[PDB]
Amino acid sequence: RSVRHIAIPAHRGLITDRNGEPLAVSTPVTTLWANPKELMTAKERWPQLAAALGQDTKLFADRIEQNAEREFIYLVRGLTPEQGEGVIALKVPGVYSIEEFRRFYPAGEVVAHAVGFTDVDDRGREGIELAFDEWLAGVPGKRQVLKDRRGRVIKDVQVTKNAKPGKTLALSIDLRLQYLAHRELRNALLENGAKAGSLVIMDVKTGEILAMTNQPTYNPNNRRNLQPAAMRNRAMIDVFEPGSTVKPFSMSAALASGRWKPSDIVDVYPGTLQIGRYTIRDVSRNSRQLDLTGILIKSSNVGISKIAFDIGAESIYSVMQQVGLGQDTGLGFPGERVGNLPNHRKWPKAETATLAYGYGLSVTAIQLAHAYAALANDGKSVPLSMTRVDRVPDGVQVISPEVASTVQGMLQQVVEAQGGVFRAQVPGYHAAGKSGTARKNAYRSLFAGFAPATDPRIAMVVVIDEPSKAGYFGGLVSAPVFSKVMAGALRLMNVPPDNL
Ligand SMILES: *C(=O)[C@@H](NC(=O)/C(=N\OC(C)(C)C(=O)O)c1csc(N)n1)[C@H](C)NC(=O)NS(=O)(=O)n1nc(C2=NC=C(O)C(=O)C2)n(CCCS(C)(=O)=O)c1=O
Repeated sequence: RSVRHIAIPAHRGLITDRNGEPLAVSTPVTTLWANPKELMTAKERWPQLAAALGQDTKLFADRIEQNAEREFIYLVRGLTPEQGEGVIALKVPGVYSIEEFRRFYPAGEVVAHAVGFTDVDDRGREGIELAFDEWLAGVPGKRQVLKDRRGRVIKDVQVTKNAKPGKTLALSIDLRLQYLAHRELRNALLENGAKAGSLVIMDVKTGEILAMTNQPTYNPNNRRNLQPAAMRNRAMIDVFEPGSTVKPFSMSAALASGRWKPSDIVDVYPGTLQIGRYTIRDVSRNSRQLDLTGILIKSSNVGISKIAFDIGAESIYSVMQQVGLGQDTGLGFPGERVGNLPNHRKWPKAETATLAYGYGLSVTAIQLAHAYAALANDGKSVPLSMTRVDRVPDGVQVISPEVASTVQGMLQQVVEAQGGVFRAQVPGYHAAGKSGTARKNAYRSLFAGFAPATDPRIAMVVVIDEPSKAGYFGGLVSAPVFSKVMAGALRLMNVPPDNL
C-alpha cells in the first residue's frame, strides 16, 4: 500500500475571433495507459489488445516484457472517446483510460499562423497559443490515491487541489476579413507564380490587427510531417527591405523640417546621381523637374535622396524610429523579429540616400502596417494589439497632425493622379498608399496604404515574395491585392463610401 498524488488536467481556454467565432477549441481525447505488472497476469488477452491498438502481436508483447518493472506506460495518446471505449470494452486487467484535451482549429489553414498550435502535451507551441499560454492553460489539479504493491489504484481518497480551467481569449482578428485576405493573397500567389506572401490589415484607430495571413500556410489539425517553410508567420518573423514604401516617412521629415512644401521642385535629371563610388538610380529616367508629390508618384530615388541631403538623415531616422520601423512592437509573439534601422553618429552621403529610399533597412510586414496606421491616424500611433480592444489606450503623436494630413493627401495622389498607381484604386472610396519593389534577379513586391482617405479607418500591407511572371513591380503585383482586400474590408466593416 502507497499513498500517491496524480494530476487532474485543466480545460484549455477557448480562443475566438473578435465577434466570438471559435478559432481554437479543446476537444476530449482518450489516453490509454497500462500497468505492466497487472498486464503480466493476462497474457492471453495481449494479442486482442495489440490488434485493438493496431500493433503487431510480437512487438506489443516485447514492449510489455521490456517495461515489466514499470507500473505505468502509455499505450496510446489522443484517441477519440469512442476508440478508447473500444479498448476498455476488452476488459483487459491493467488497462486504464484517462481523459485528456486536444485542440481543434475550426478555421484551419485560414488563421493558422496567427492562432498557432499546442504540442502533444496541450501546451502552446506557436503563435497566440504560445504567446498567451499562461492565460489559456489554467492550472492542473491534484488527486490523492491509494496504490497496492503492483501500483494498481485501490481507492480514490480525495481531491487535494481542484483543476482551474483556462480563460477565454478574444483575438483582434475579424474572421470575415481574415478569410477575404487569405483568399486574395492565395489567388495573387497563383496569378504571379510567387514563392510566398503576407497580408496585414490594421484598425488605425484602435491598434488592432484585424487580419494577418501568410502563404504558404498549413492545416494545424493535420500537422503530419509537412514543411517548416509553411509554418512561418512571415508577417512577424520574416524581415525585408521596405524600399520605396518608406518614402512617405522621408517626406514627413522633409515637411516637418520647415524647408519643404509639396509644390517645391527637385531636379532629378538624368535619372541617376553619383555619390563617390555609389550611383543612385531611378526606374524611369525621363524627368527633370518634379514636385514633392511627383517624386512619390514617379517613385524617384534621386528626388528623395536630394531632399534627404538637404534635411539630413537624422530627421529621417527619427521619423522611422518613432513610427516603429526596425523597433520592438511589444507584441511578444514567438520568434517575432525586430529587424534593423541602421544608425550612425555622422551619416555619410550614400547612407543618407539609401535610408531615405528604404535600402539597407529591414522591417516586418507588421511594423510596416503599424507605421502606415500612425500616418493614417493623423500621425498618432495607437499601441498594437492581437487581442480585442474594448478600451483603447492613449496613442503617441509621432508625426504632427498637419504634416500627417499633407502626406496623406500626397499618398491619395500617388493612387489617384495621372500616372499614379491606378491598380490600388478602391471602388467607391478614396484610397492612399505607396508601392515598392525591392531587388533581393529576385524581387519582393510591396504595397502599403490606407483608406478611406477622407477619414482613415484601415491600414494594409501586401507583400508578394518572388513573383515569377514578367510583372514584378509592387504597383502591378501588390496594388490590385490591396484594392480587392480594402474594398471587401471596408464593406464588411460598413464604412460609408467617401468617393461621392
Ligand atoms: C522602390 O521600392 C524602388 N525600389 C528600388 O529602388 C529597389 N529596387 O529597384 C529595382 C528597380 C527593383 C531594381 O533595382 O531592380 C530597392 C529598394 S530596397 C532594394 N533592396 N531594392 C523603385 C524605384 N520604386 C518602385 O518600384 N515603385 S513602384 O512599385 O510604385 N513601381 N514603379 C514602377 C515603374 N515606374 C516607371 C517605369 O518606367 C517602370 O518601368 C516601373 N512600377 C510599374 C508601373 C506601375 S503604374 C502602371 O504606374 O501603376 C511600379 O509599380
